[PDB]
Amino acid sequence: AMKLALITDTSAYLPEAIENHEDVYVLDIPIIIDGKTYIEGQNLTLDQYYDKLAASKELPKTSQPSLAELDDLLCQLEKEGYTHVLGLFIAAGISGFWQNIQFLIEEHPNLTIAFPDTKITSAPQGNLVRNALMCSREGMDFDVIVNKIQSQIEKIEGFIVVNDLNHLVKGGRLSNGSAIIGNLLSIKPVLHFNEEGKIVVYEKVRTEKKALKRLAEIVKEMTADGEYDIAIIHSRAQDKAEQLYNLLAKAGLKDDLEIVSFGGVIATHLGEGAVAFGITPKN
Ligand SMILES: CCCCCCCC/C=C/CCCCCCCC(=O)O
Repeated sequence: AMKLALITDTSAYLPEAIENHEDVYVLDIPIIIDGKTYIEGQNLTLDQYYDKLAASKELPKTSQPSLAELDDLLCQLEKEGYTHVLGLFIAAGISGFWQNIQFLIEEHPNLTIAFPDTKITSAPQGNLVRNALMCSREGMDFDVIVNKIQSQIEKIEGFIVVNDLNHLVKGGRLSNGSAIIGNLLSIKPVLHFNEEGKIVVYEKVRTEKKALKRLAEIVKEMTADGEYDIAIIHSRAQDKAEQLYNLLAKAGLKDDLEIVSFGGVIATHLGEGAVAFGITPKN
């Protein structure tokens, strides 16, 4: 008789149906401005965020969610009667949170716990949570769910075109960024997540027009092997997303296509004006 909890962080973009689910727990990710404002939804709205972004002369940072909060949540779940836990957090390659939480599995021996590296964030992450839920709701064993999710983690893809690369380079989530930045400044590169879940340059594309067109072509390639939920995601780049939406509408892919926003967590590392897509296998 499994009672399974789902833990994630606020970088995951959660489907509408899964939002307020009673087995879903969401850890907060702090943003650090001048030390000024800190947690979206408590202490900082998205509009205040962008206002604070424009006005600072230093870049914002983020920090890992609290190890102590996870620790205390795990203990709370154990006494709330949960038997298994699946933790689906932000990519290991863009935050050491995944590596940092691993010891916690040994510290709570009264639960069966899996923290697989999602290698993604935003909407694919949220889709994983949702997927694991329907799997649970389908009577599937913990190892099998974990299994299905790991193989799903393998088909997920995340491609990005940013407006300005400083956020990615100086924030440090673009790999080898300070060595390659001089080459990318005059152009509009297409970026993606690695096999290790790192952000690397997929392709040098010279113009923004061709960049977006190239994104639509990439979606068509990536989704050729099955049925995918597709998300266009932007940080105040409405027009770039509607454009890509139309490119994908034309290509025949309108049906599982949704436009969603980034929060301050990812805006911090991507900058404003960013556009991306993420795909996730259908459950
Ligand atoms: C479809 C996927 C597109 C989304 C691209 C997301 C890239 C942005 C990267 C986010 C990094 C935020 C990490 C928060 C933890 C802080 C880690 C630290 O400084 O100690």
